[PDB]
Amino acid sequence: MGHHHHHHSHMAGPSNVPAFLTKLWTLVSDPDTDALICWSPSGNSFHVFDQGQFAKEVLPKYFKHNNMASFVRQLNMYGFRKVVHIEQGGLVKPERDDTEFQHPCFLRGQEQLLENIKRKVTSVS
Repeated sequence: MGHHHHHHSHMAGPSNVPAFLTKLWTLVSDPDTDALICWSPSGNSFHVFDQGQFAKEVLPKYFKHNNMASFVRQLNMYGFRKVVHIEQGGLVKPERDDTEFQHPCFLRGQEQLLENIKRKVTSVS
């Protein structure tokens, strides 16, 4: 049953999700890495904790880099918005960043909407 056909221009159907979002969605869902990246109650977004530690172990584990700015940059091309729920300043609030990336085509039980989340056709779609 050939759903995978050659030359997918701007198509979506047989897992046209880029490798980044494929790792990412499962990363948020993963119980080991849940400590440093966990989904919001709705499942439409995800939070990232300890930017330095996450970038140190989690990023070279799922992705092929340790730099966090690279991870965030991909998401800006995917249309995700950064929302920080920790008011970072002279407060007694926890010693971590709350880094929530939100997207309407990113749901916790919708892998087929990750290939509706596109970066560009001039590279991997």
